[PDB]
Amino acid sequence: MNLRAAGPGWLFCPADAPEAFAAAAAAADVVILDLEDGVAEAQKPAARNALRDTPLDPERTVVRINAGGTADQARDLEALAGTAYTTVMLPKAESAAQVIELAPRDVIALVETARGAVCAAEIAAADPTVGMMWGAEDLIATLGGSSSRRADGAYRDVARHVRSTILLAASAFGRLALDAVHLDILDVEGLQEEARDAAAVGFDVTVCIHPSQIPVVRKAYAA
Amino acid sequence: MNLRAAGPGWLFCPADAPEAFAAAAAAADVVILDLEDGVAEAQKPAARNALRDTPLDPERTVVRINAGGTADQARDLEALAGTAYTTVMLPKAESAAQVIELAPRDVIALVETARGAVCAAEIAAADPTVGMMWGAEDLIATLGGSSSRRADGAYRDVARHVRSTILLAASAFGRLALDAVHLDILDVEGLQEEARDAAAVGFDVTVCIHPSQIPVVRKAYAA
Amino acid sequence: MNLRAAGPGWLFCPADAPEAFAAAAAAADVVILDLEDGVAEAQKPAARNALRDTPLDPERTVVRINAGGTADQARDLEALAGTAYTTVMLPKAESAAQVIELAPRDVIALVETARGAVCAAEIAAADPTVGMMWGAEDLIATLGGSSSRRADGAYRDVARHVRSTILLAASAFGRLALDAVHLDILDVEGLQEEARDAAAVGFDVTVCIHPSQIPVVRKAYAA
Repeated sequence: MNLRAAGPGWLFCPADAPEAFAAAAAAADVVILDLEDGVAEAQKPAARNALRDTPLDPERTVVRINAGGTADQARDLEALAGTAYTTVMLPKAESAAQVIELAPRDVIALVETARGAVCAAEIAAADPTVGMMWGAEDLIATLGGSSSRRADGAYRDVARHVRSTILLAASAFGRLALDAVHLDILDVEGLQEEARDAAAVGFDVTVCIHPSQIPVVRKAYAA
Repeated sequence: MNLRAAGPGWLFCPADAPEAFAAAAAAADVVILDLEDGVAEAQKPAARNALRDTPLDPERTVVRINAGGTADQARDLEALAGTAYTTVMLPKAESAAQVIELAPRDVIALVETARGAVCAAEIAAADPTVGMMWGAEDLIATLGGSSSRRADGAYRDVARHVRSTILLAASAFGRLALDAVHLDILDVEGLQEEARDAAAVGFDVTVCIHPSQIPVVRKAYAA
Repeated sequence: MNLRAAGPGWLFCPADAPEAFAAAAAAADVVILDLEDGVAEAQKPAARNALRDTPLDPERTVVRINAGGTADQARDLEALAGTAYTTVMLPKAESAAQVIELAPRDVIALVETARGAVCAAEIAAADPTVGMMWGAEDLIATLGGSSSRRADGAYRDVARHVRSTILLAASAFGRLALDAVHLDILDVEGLQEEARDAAAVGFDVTVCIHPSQIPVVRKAYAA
């Protein structure tokens, strides 16, 4: 894909909702059709069917598959066979090996565990990698914690640490850098603060979970 | 040891004070009998004797030995021979090699120097490692600095950086993560702030230097 | 050089201004004669001549050359041949290989890109390395960002992250650690805040761009 030529506003769309695919594509620069946590276990087969029969522009669409070694990932790659999509997003990305096993597809590695953070440079350097993202929710959950943000709403230090780690790793290897979702959709103030800062430090994209977040991201990245 | 099954409140007890061993054990989830900085040079031989003749439950006791390559460490491992203790804490932990040389004991690596921070993943990955701790005092001292905390009492950035480094390294390799001592014993407000945050981000333990700190730690880690 | 024996106040002096060399040397502990960004492209040949015909004490002078692989660097090393200088500062330092190729000179590696940050330990460990510095301006510029500082004037997180990275890498390998320039010359309050903190955490030097910054740095590092 010409990832950089596409704008900064990327939008998750659960793949079990094909009636929303066209609306997502019109709202966003890039849509991430989601086969992982956006879709309940029981509707994953239906999601994979929707992925096949309701296509989007593959120049502006990536598919978030399931994690390495899972039966779900294998089912996802089978469903992808029947599409035109070239680029996948790998959740819980933890090693170069997990990225390499996805060749010949392009891979956006989503680092959201300690092992992924520790191995970020190796992940970023892997040949299939075209982008790096981070996520604070599963980072804190897999660390054994309870909250990625403190009471005043700022990310805790370990999240801040991982954010910088992934920005540096991505940039060191010439990869797109994607900043984490702002989970509080109606908190447009916080999103604006994050996206302005992301743009300022060289993130290429801020990933969104609701179409209302796209204009705020696009404005933050204006220059 | 079943480290995780033991609670979050660990308590240093200088090994040259056997009259306090039973009181420490009753107050704490785990006692760290200390042969390093808790004990003056001249009383280290007496500490090693106390370690032998005044036993604690080895399921709930770890021994902090002296640093790699020191004559004191060699004397410590000799004294340990006559005990039932299985788990040691290695101060100034700086390489996998320093941990491996302690096999077949289990090792909690205490990272408190730049080299330890830089090599944290290697240390965490070493076969004997069961836990990682950090310390800001000796980190700043060995860096050549003067204060780990700024005037408003917050840790300086390099300390914050090392804290996250060790949390991630420990979690990446499935090790217990131990948060640093709160040196200002009577500052229970600061300890509560640190321990609540530690619990939130996935530390397993907050290490204490005074029995009064244990209830505050236990409450912070409640869930 | 006896780098540590020289004081904490280092001062950039563009090498195309030999009429200022003596004044810089009298004001500063160490002068960095600059052949890179301090000197416009068209005056670099003149700078290299000045470097030759207007000598400073080589015990108290380092030369900032141009980046690895550039034609300018090659011209710089040729000009250096005719001087007594032993120690160079390598901008945009990105690998051990870039440092090693400067042997047998001593090298202060200036990390100011993502790749340099990611490879900081390798850079620090390289045999010619005697010091590590960081720079936030080119870090943010090469990341693709727009501002190293947020609106309240604090460094953004990625800059803070790289600062700690370089401090740790330098200290882990026994190298001098140099803190970044305070670009707002008249902001002596901010410089004092930075230099006091730098001194506190174990930086050896704060690099300056104007002689007025030297007394503030010297006082901050007093103890």
